[PDB]
Amino acid sequence: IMRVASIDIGSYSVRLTIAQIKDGKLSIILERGRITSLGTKVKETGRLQEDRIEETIQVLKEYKKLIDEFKVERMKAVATEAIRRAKNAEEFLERVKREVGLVVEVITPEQEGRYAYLAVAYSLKPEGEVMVVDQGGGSTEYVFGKGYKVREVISLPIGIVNLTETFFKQDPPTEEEVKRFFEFLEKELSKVKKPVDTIVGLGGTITTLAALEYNVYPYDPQKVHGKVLTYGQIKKWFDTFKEIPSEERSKRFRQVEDRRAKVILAGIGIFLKTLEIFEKDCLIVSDWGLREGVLVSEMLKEN
Ligand SMILES: [Cl-]
Repeated sequence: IMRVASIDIGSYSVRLTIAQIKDGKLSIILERGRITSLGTKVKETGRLQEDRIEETIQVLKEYKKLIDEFKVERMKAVATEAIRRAKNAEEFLERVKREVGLVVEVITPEQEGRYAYLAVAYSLKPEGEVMVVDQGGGSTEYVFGKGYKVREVISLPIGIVNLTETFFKQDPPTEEEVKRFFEFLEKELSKVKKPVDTIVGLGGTITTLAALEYNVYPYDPQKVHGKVLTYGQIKKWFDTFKEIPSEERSKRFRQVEDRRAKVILAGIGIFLKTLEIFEKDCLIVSDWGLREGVLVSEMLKEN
């Protein structure tokens, strides 16, 4: 009985995941999430804020204690490329190494994509030529592969927060805004088109869609992981949300968190346009992604 852990340092939250390797199988035994907003003012000041840094470090010390407590044999900590936008990123990483004892790697979208594909290969085993569509954190990675072998990763920086602020100046958006919205996705997605047999979608938007479609509430990974969503099902939710204000979306559908109520429409559009462009009628939904993939990679180095 061995254990592995991963720590994901994002612009919004710091997340810990510990899994156990029992009977030659990976299972999550502990999780923790903490909002520290490390990306605050990085845009206007170009620097990580001292208060955000201090809190993040304190949460990391906490997670390290949990990791040592559970006596984890292998651990890996990663941070989003976004931190690269701060001139004091390296000082922050260095502080984390000395004070917490964690060597954080700022991974590229390509690395992120690989870890996410890894989690899918292990937890779903998609058939034939696979394409993983991971939306979240300000971008959407399109990863191609066969079995555990990743072929290529193509990352597009089309964050839903960015797209919503860019195209939907109104709440809900006007038909023209929506129209301009899709025109952009078509232009960008058409350039990534390739032949694939199985599409797997990852991220908050897609797991929320599955929860909506299959009436899952509260959220339960077991009832969402592996669920199938057709273009029609996804289109139905897109049409339901585009007709009402974000506030109503979260009020009428408990699966939609208020914080996501507004930007989710843009997220749904990404998957919609993706299926259309790649000429596929459906996709499989995965609850596992980056954070779990790091676990799979660490587990593979262990056996
Ligand atoms: Cl995003």
